Amino acid sequence: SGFRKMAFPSGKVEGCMVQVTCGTTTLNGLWLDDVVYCPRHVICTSEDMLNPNYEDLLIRKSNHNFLVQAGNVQLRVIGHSMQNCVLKLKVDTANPKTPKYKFVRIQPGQTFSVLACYNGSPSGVYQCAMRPNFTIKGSFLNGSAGSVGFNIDYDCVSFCYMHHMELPTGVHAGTDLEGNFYGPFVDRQTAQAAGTDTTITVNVLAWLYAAVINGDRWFLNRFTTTLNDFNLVAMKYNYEPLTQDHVDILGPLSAQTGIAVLDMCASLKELLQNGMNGRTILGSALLEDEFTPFDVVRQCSG
Amino acid sequence: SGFRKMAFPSGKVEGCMVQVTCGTTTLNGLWLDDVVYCPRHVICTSEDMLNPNYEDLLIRKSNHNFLVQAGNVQLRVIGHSMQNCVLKLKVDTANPKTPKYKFVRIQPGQTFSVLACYNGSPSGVYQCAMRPNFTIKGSFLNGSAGSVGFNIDYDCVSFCYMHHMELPTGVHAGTDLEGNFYGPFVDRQTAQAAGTDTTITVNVLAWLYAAVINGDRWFLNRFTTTLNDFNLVAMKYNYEPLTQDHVDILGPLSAQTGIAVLDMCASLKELLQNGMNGRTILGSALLEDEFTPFDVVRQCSG
Ligand SMILES: CC(C)(C)[C@H](NC(=O)NC1(CS(=O)(=O)C(C)(C)C)CCCCC1)C(=O)N1C[C@H]2[C@@H]([C@H]1C(=O)N[C@H](C#N)C[C@@H]1CCNC1=O)C2(C)C
Ligand SMILES: CC(C)(C)[C@H](NC(=O)NC1(CS(=O)(=O)C(C)(C)C)CCCCC1)C(=O)N1C[C@H]2[C@@H]([C@H]1C(=O)N[C@H](C#N)C[C@@H]1CCNC1=O)C2(C)C
Repeated sequence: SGFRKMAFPSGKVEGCMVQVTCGTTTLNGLWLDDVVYCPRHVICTSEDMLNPNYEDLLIRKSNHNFLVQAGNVQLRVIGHSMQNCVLKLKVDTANPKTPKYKFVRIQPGQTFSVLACYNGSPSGVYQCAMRPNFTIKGSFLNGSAGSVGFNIDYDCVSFCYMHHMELPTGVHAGTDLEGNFYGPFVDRQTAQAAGTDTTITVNVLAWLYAAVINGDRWFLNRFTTTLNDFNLVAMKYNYEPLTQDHVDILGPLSAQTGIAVLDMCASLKELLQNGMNGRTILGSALLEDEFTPFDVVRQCSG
Repeated sequence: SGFRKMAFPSGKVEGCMVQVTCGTTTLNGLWLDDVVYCPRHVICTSEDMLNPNYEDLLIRKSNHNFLVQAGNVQLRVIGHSMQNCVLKLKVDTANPKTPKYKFVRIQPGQTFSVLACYNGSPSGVYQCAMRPNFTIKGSFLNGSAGSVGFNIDYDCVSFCYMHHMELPTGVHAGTDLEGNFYGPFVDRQTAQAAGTDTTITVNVLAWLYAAVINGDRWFLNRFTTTLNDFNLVAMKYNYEPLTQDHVDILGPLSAQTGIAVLDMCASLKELLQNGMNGRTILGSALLEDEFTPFDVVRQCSG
């Protein structure tokens, strides 16, 4: 038993991380087969960052303007192109440590592990969720762009995120691996702000089930509600509406605990209206929304 | 910016994880050079677990009673011995992926990453602290024994923990890699309980500095206190006494923020006496004590 913010093991991804330098700008790249993927703003200088024309900036470079290192081994750039907001650097050597992989775009509410990197070297791993406003609450310093987010399905690494930049509120924004931003952001230093965030209701319910499984039952009650009555109070507290697909997804957790989904919604409803009043759930004094139903099953069953 | 519960990248350790079976009991082992280390209770059956004599149980086995697999490759056991509460299985092949490593015993308050494993296969990575009562609040299911805790210093993996068992309160107990238990626990199914836990004061102070660094300043004040006056109120709330060595260790964080350690103790003192009163710090509504001063420097500076 127990419950932790658990990341996927990062070994398969650590072998794909490289350093990319162009000019006086160094960041991280992802080396799969014979292509290195990195954020396109590596080709920027400081005078370009307010309003760059990446088309012009790219045509003024040649393959030898890009320094790519895998540890101490240097990689020879033999071609480059831009795909949306990423650069694709064709290199002369295929990464022998290339895992089976795919490129997926995730939806708000889903979670993934982030391998934070500096100068091509993995520094730490942590778990986060894609927020309803398409930002992530990450931990990133200067030079972290090109760090990637991933899930592991069986033996296949699904890459879903590449880090680009930090917003003024301290949250983070990035692209999928095809270079398309999550959210309404662009990689130029203009004033941009995220939309208002909301709480991911289905994730809070999953976490309450994890609590029950681990012996925390004080918030339960005998009542029940309906999807419409619950959704009515949820809007008041900036919680995401709950759909029947969500109820279905919570099925295995309902079964394992013998507590119906709509029973659990009744407990949540009362928690929102009266607070925790000095009690904790799974060691937290706030309702946690960054565990999916699948995260909970994976940790509380295997 | 941002602040996350960040684990070390696990690649170096994933390559050392193997499956060990003896009888109908399968758990994990750690394969370094030509030795596999695993919890000694792998040689137990269910009738032995209440009061095992591991000396007798071990003499009744031969090398062929131990099945050791590294993925699909089988490892040939050519010798075995017991070191305190671990088994050392000599095998015919040296692990080619053996990192530079050392075996260290950690002190209450220090943190480490845990690579949770089942059937020799890495499942997840998370960060935890060794509690003042020598337990850890982990996340472990059946079959997780032999999972290891580690830190990474430069290129060297320091192994500090091997998991053995779960206490009735849902917390976890294990050994260093020489087989010596942390805490007053023994690997037999007798009633044992942990001592009372306390809050790791130096870690709470480090985390308040992380908050200041990330823009959370509402709990600060102009007051100051002394080590003796602070330590007097800390005892009342089950906080660990603060020593001058702790003050020294917090030096770099004092310098970076321009807030003296004893200034920050004055803020903590007032937080303990009046609570947070509906406010959060770094996204938490409780005082967090599982980040060391070094964790904070590593994440908020590099
Ligand atoms: C360094 C800043 C945080 C100030 C910057 N952010 C903005 O310019 N934000 C915004 C404008 S604004 O703030 O309204 C104002 C105009 C400045 C008031 C623009 C982007 C959307 C949101 C608002 C930024 O991150 N930039 C600017 C250049 C790169 C990218 C960068 O350096 N990436 C890092 C690497 N490698 C990773 C970073 C570093 C810290 N932690 C991380 O995640 C870039 C090309 C975006
Ligand atoms: C399965 C139990 C949790 C009930 C068990 N715990 C105790 O027997 N606790 C204690 C007695 S007691 O509870 O007071 C009572 C007498 C039962 C009332 C004894 C140990 C100190 C504290 C109290 C246990 O863990 N055992 C028993 C056999 C192994 C070890 C084991 O199976 N290890 C797992 C593997 N692989 C990893 C586990 C599984 C879940 N998550 C994990 O971490 C073992 C040889 C210790």
